[PDB]
Amino acid sequence: DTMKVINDPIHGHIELHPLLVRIIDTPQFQRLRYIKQLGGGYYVFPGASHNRFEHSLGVGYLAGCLVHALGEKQPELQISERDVLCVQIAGLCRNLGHGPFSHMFDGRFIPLARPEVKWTHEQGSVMMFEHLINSNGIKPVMEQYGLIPEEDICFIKEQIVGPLELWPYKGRPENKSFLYEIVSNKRNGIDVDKWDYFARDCHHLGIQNNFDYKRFIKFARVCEVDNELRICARDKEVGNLYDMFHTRNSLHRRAYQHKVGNIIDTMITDAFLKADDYIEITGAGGKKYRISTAIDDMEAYTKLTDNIFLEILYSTDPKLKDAREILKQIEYRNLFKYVGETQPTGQIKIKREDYESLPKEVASAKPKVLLDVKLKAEDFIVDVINMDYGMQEKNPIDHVSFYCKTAPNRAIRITKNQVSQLLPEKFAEQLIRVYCKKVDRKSLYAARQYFVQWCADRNFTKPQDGDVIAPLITPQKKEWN
Amino acid sequence: DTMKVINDPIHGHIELHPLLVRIIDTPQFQRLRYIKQLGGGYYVFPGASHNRFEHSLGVGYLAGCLVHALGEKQPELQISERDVLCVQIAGLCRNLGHGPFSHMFDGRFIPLARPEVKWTHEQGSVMMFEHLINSNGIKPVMEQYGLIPEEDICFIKEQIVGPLELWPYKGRPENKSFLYEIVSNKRNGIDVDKWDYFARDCHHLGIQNNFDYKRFIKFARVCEVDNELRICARDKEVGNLYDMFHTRNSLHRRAYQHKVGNIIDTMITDAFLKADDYIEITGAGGKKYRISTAIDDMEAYTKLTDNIFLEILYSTDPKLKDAREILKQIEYRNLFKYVGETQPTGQIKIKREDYESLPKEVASAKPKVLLDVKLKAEDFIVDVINMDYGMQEKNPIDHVSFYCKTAPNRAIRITKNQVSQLLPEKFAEQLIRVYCKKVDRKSLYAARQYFVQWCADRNFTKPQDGDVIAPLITPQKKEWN
Amino acid sequence: DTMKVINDPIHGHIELHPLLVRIIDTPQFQRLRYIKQLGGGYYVFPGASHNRFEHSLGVGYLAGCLVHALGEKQPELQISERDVLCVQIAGLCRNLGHGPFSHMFDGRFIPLARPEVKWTHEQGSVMMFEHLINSNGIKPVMEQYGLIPEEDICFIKEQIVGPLELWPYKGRPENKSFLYEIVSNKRNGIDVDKWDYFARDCHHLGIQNNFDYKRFIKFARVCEVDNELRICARDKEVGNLYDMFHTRNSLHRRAYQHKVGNIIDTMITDAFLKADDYIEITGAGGKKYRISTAIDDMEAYTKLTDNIFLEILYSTDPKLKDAREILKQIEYRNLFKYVGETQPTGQIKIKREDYESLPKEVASAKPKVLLDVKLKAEDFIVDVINMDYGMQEKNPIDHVSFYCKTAPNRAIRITKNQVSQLLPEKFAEQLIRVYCKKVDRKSLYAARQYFVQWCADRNFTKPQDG
Amino acid sequence: DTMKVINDPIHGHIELHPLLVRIIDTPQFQRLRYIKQLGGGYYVFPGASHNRFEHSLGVGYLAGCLVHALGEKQPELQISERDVLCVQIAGLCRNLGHGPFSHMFDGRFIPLARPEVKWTHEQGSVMMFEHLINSNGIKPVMEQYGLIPEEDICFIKEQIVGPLELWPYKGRPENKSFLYEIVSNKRNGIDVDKWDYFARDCHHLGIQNNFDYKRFIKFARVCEVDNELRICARDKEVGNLYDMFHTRNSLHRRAYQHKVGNIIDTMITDAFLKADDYIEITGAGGKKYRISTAIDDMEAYTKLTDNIFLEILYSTDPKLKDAREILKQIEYRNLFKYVGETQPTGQIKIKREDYESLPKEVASAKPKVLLDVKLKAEDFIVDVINMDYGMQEKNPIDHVSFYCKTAPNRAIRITKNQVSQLLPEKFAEQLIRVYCKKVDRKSLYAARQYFVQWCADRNFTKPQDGDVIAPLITPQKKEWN
Ligand SMILES: Cc1nc(N)c2ncn([C@@H]3O[C@H](COP(=O)(O)OP(=O)(O)OP(=O)(O)O)[C@@H](O)[C@@H]3F)c2n1
Ligand SMILES: Cc1nc(N)c2ncn([C@@H]3O[C@H](COP(=O)(O)OP(=O)(O)OP(=O)(O)O)[C@@H](O)[C@@H]3F)c2n1
Ligand SMILES: Cc1nc(N)c2ncn([C@@H]3O[C@H](COP(=O)(O)OP(=O)(O)OP(=O)(O)O)[C@@H](O)[C@@H]3F)c2n1
Ligand SMILES: Cc1nc(N)c2ncn([C@@H]3O[C@H](COP(=O)(O)OP(=O)(O)OP(=O)(O)O)[C@@H](O)[C@@H]3F)c2n1
Ligand code: NA
Ligand code: NA
Ligand code: NA
Ligand code: NA
Ligand code: NA
Ligand code: NA
Ligand code: NA
Ligand code: NA
Ligand code: NA
Ligand code: NA
Ligand code: NA
Repeated sequence: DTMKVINDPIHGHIELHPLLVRIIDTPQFQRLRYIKQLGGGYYVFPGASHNRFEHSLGVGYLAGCLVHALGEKQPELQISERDVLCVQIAGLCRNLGHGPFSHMFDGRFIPLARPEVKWTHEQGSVMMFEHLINSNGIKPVMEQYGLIPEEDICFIKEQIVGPLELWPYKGRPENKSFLYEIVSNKRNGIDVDKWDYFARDCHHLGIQNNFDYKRFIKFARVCEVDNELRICARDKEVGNLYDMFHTRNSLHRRAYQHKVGNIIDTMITDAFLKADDYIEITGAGGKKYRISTAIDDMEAYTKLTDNIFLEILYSTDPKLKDAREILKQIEYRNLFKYVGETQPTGQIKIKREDYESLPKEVASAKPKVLLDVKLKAEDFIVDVINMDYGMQEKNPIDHVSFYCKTAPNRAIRITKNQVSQLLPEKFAEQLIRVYCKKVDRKSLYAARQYFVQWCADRNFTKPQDGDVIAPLITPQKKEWN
Repeated sequence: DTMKVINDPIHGHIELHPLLVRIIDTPQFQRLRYIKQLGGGYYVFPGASHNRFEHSLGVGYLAGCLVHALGEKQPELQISERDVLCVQIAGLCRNLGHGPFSHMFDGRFIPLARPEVKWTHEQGSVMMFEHLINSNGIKPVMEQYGLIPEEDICFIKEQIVGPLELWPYKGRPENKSFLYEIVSNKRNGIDVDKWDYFARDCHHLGIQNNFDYKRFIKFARVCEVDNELRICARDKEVGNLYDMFHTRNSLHRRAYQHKVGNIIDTMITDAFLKADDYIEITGAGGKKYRISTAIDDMEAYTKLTDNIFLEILYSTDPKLKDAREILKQIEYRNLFKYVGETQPTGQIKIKREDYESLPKEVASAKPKVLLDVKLKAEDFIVDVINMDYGMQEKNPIDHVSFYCKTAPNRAIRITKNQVSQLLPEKFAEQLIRVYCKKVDRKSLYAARQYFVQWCADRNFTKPQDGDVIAPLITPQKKEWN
Repeated sequence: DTMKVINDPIHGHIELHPLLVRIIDTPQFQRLRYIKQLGGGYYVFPGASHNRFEHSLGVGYLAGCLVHALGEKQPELQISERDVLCVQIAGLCRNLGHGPFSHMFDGRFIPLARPEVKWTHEQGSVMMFEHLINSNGIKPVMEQYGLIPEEDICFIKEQIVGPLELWPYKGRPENKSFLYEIVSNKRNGIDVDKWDYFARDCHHLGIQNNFDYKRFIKFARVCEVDNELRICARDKEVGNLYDMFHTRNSLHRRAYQHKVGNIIDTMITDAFLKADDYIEITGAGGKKYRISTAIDDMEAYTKLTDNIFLEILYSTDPKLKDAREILKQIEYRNLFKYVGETQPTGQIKIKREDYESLPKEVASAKPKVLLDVKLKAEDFIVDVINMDYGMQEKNPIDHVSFYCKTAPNRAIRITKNQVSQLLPEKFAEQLIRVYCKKVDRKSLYAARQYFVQWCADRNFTKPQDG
Repeated sequence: DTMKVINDPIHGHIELHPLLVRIIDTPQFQRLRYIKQLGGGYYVFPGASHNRFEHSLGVGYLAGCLVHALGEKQPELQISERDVLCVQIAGLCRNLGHGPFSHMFDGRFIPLARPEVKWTHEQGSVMMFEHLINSNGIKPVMEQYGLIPEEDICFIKEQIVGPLELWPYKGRPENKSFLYEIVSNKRNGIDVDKWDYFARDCHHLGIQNNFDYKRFIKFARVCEVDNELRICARDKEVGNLYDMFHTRNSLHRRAYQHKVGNIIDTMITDAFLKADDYIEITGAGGKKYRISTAIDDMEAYTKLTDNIFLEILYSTDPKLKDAREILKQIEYRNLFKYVGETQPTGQIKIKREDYESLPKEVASAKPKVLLDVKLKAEDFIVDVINMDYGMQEKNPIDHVSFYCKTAPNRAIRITKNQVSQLLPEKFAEQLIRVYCKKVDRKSLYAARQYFVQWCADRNFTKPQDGDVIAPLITPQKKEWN
């Protein structure tokens, strides 16, 4: 058990402490080799073959970089080797809870399969970390390297999911508050997890990363702000932070919310739903779970990866025929067809509980156009996407503190108007995409007229292509011209 | 004279037609090897050693890529080899008019040295091109390769500077209107010149380029818009175009308007002004010109490059002592000191004719603080920066036309609200930076009080570090807290 | 059916003709999404998650770039749109025959599972291409776009596997000879397939690519050489070609033959062998095949991918326990243990047909040392690695033709001595690595003594680390 | 001062200690902004605009990286902050002695202008460092930061040039021997200076770097070898070190010895020689120096940069006409024409004293061919290039020591045959290029016949194009087949 050096295409030669190596070399961690970072995105961007495993190594790496840099510049913070290891472990382990095709699983499949349960990848990561520790005898190894497992396990979990229940954390005291801002920053979202995915996703997607995390690290300091020690940025770096969030939004627009990538995730989800009654996953004590219930038993969940897609695709069981056929149609590129995109106007914000009513609404629209085919609710898919700066309607830069060159330990606030008038006025929006499951030319024509009529009825924005797809519907709305 | 291959670190292996090689291998073109692309920026970003020469090769290259792509996808446009060569030549030659330290010359020095003249690098490029053609016997070579010099020289100049002044161009007819949108796009600023400098400046600065010009080319088409053939983008590329302009603005913020780079350009300009009566540049017929009059004689201007800085720095003439001393202080990094930055609020805009009144205004401010030193007008520099999307207050994307996949010959418009609510609400602003020529601690303290008081008096934005630099001044303004 | 644009991180925005899209959007092609390019290498280089699919797109792309460039510079070659499409198709389809974990399958598993059969990924690619065409109704689509399936299918297969057996090809005549040097260059190995994998593997591994393929394309021309039209390089580029091969050898040394990646491929192969009676793959007419017999039915082979590893790993059947346990030990990083390395001396080379006798040989060695444990044949792995410039002992640059700037239609040869005295004197060598499946300290000690004795018996080089 | 951050395109965000900033901000250091790293190479590779300044920053950076890494892993070496600063200063300052166009100056111009003197850039760097320190009051600043100038200046100079006259060094004792292997490694050439130029030259040239220096650092240790502490590599790195030298040789072949770049350096050298009697450079006490004598006065040398090229090019003095005309012909790309390349056969180098006899020999060749025009010795340029692995005929890897991970304190040797049979058999060779100053087609034809005949007469290798350029001459030589 000495340190290992690993060559990563993003970060280069990265050192892994032997405790980290012990954690990595387990079935619970290695599982992440079989879960694509971007899920259905690979079916649009063929470079995006990268998995959650290598992203996890990068996050643990960068978590160590930031905590080491803070400690080197400010010995007065009393950051210990124990603290550094705990932060690196949380960075390494904060992706353990992801399921097949990453956000497809927690974002689309579980909400539909198990609408009563409240599952997040964060909670999954806590449960899987616990399973990893207990199944692999990691506690005596933590101890060997100076950790105190009771307190430090708690600290690691809290970094992943937040307070496990006035300073709300139990794993560390307030004087180490800043340590909770490294791995998953619940105050403003500025964390090393974003820095790794920006660089790594860009490298694989073939889109170029404009955020410089190493610069950020160089300019980062810990300061007291309203009685608490926070990571603060240099004042003049504020434009770079606005640009960090702009980068995140552009990656979502270009890649993660690609309209075809989304429909592929939707089809895969549909296949998994049709397969869920028939695939069995053996868990603890030989008990049997489903795709949708493996989340209840970490032994079963350990065996739940992107393999499920191929188990379905390669199946011969007649009960899996309908699931298998959806996947086959993905392979033939016989996809549900994209009809268009619109946005709500104003403060209007469509809620998750209304999502199911939307396809009916589209099908109930009455376009004043000559139509052969008539479409029903079940022929439409309506995908609602929330785009924001990570704090719903809030500006995350209002939740950052800065320091000046003349007083580096003295935290200040910077308002948006002190920065630029070219910045966003709003920090959250919704995109609404409509697709049609009938793919012939007459059905697509019809779907376009229902869609643009529905936009007009709901006072949503004019589709970008609306004059071309629905020339007889767009003139009715004077707000559109 | 066959086709020559050149290896460029941005574009790779580029082919140059023999006519282009003939144009490049002249003193008028080769001059651009001695003019830094980013001028004083090298003194802040040590990677930014690149010159106007290699940028020009890249612009010529990309101009050819775009015109070739358009011709290949749309044979009906009747783009000829002659058209391709003329576009490549304009792309190659549109930087011929730059002077020492590029934007320092036309942006700072000429306005101060020759306030009566209206000089632009574009006009310079036309004059230098004409000089290059006539001095090197290029016309019979244009002819050899199928160009018609009268029409084609006119066409090339018009691409560079616009109409030489109802269709206002003489070099080509309206059926080739789109050709004028390649090299210098006066309609919306989307041109190949930006594409080269984004990539090349980023390469040298150590900042990563987020705009994909090759994608843009792939999706570009020519469509009829209001009776004219224009280059149009695919509808779904609109976000990428908003991002192109965001990229340009971020490069200005991080690099081109760096507060120290600007003060260095200011000092160099001051040295050139103090040198201008004494440096001689020999032009046509042995006539002598000054730095400020070389623009009147292309033979003298051919010899006016960044060398002027070293001629001053290395001089022994006592008449050049004052100019030389400024440059010496740059080498010792004894720079004028940055006092702070502010912005006017709203649509309020300081104009070029007011620039000279500003240091007097700062010096006339009456901070209610005990001050040891008192400062005069001549102790202050006030640098006003216009940041915009290239069309003053206008949104350039309102001046782009798009096409849809279902009707690729049908041009449409797309409004900002049809795209995203996270986009800029304004497309222009001004930054005001103040510096002090006296660099001792008491003078800098005093300068900061005058500055912040002036900001408060004029209702400009609170300096980002205002509470730290001027804690007794910031409390007066309740909007600042 | 218009052109599609696809964004690749290596090549950028690549255009795909609609016929190519039709070929790509099949189960036979899409399968390649589930086969890692570098197999076991991912378990050493965590960036090496890339699959054969994206590599195939890149090869099709570069095949089109080269044939287009040649056509543009030399209209006299009469390269047609039909020729361009056929070259792009061969480039796209020359990886169809790869099996689970790529070289693990054809290099390690099939030789052990089916020692009587003579399988290559090239032959596999031809069989899978034919399966793809016939199962998906591609022929009437080729016709719609002006291809002639009889001649063109033949031409595509020949680009992949060589003559299907005087000009030995049937798909094109000798006046289009040069077209056969693009996708898989059997004359000297300079082909677009290498160019894509250098760039793509380097991108994923985190090692930087030395070779400039775009330069090569720019300087490539077709010239008559001994009555045949061949792709020739500019004379001045000869150093760059020696460097192309050096690049290939460095990628093998650093990555593809990494000693840990190799032992992982060896363990996976061992798990597949132990699983082979129990994993079932359904083929044509509902017939069932094994991992080792899926190659006998393309419908079954279509469903044979890296998934097999997870099917084994996630299995609960006691019949699969031994296979499953090997894969489990990979996850715990409990690997078969490296014992040592040696080389034959001179041009001496151990041949593929002797590979299976080698572990028995090591186990039969009689070291004159005090040895506690005794080991059997099945406890040893002996991995023979051929490092060469792609033509066994030959210098591939002796099989390249060049042209000079003063006579661009005149092909010449360039010898090694005309280039540099710093070049390799030899173009092939063999490395022999030995590992032990018993990993305790006494067994490893013993394995080392048998190994060094075997080296002495065979007159191999003295192992390092005495 | 505090710590300054500089953004470098190769290394990213680099920290400079304030003592380093004081050294950099001097006329003697800033001078390196005006000296191209690759000289005439820019006239072939337009990306190669980079100067000695930014390379020096990178070398100082990497010198600090390596010495820091060694100290962190091996506290027993007693590397002090003082040692780290001294190593960084030597790294920073080891390019101070370069002259106009870098290797053109010490490699071509000084040998011809001052054949009696033995000038090297290393000696120049020592003299310039001394001048920098004394002219800028650096000693009291060294002292402020804990350095001891007497010992430490000596140490810095010794790192640059080697022993200034049994352990031969005075700046540090034998127990810090390894510190002399960082900046300029005279034992085997493995130093940080190569690592910076590999990366930086590749970035600018547009050729990709295949050497990973960060990996090397990770695997580097100090071990005792034959009673001395040396930097040693892990055993596994041996292949990578052979490849590092292969990389260096390939960069020389592709770029630094480009046949056209070399002829351009030759023409510039010729221009400088013709200018040398007439250009004046003012040195200490107003004394005047020439281009060839500025090396004798550091105050004059401080003002001797690439500017000399433009001073000549822009001159009007009739005495400079002949120099100026050569430079003008470079601008028109009227270059001496490349005739061909050959190599000597067998073992003994052609020596420098025979170089002058070579053009005569070529002109005296008697090709048995009909030739109308006849050429003289002075129409030929013969450029002899020594290509090697940095230790003449020796294999530098025979001078590296390695360690195995289970015995990291035991240094061993690894022989070529223990690595691969595919490695070079020889480590040094000569390339001979011939050019003709007469550029018409009949003269070039003739030059080619003389050249190939001369190759045959001297038993040199067959030119690659020999059968095409000289079809009547190549049949005579049975060794050519
Ligand atoms: C850039 C580069 N170049 C190499 N020559 C090279 N050799 C191995 N790697 C990569 O380094 C990482 C460490 O592999 P490495 O081979 O250095 O270490 P090992 O653990 O196999 O050997 P040992 O030190 O235990 O004896 C791995 O991600 C990958 F192999 C390399 N990466
Ligand atoms: C990446 C790379 N690799 C090379 N081996 C290499 N050799 C030359 N270059 C670069 O190519 C460009 C063309 O140089 P090249 O040497 O091909 O042109 P030349 O004019 O010297 O030869 P010729 O055709 O007239 O006989 C130039 O920018 C630079 F030399 C290279 N770039
Ligand atoms: C660098 C870059 N930037 C983007 N904004 C961007 N958007 C899509 N891509 C990528 O281009 C490729 C084409 O995607 P694209 O979105 O252009 O094609 P589509 O088939 O969805 O649209 P349509 O023309 O059929 O309406 C794909 O590999 C990936 F989606 C992008 N790549
Ligand atoms: C990648 C990147 N992004 C930036 N936003 C950015 N701003 C400055 N730089 C670059 O960092 C380096 C340091 O610039 P910086 O502006 O941090 O230093 P300063 O000396 O002007 O500020 P202060 O600390 O004295 O107030 C320099 O090489 C260049 F300006 C940037 N580089
Ligand atoms: Na920052
Ligand atoms: Na910014
Ligand atoms: Na224009
Ligand atoms: Na100059
Ligand atoms: Na056939
Ligand atoms: Na072939
Ligand atoms: Na079948
Ligand atoms: Na699977
Ligand atoms: Na290259
Ligand atoms: Na190394
Ligand atoms: Na190597």
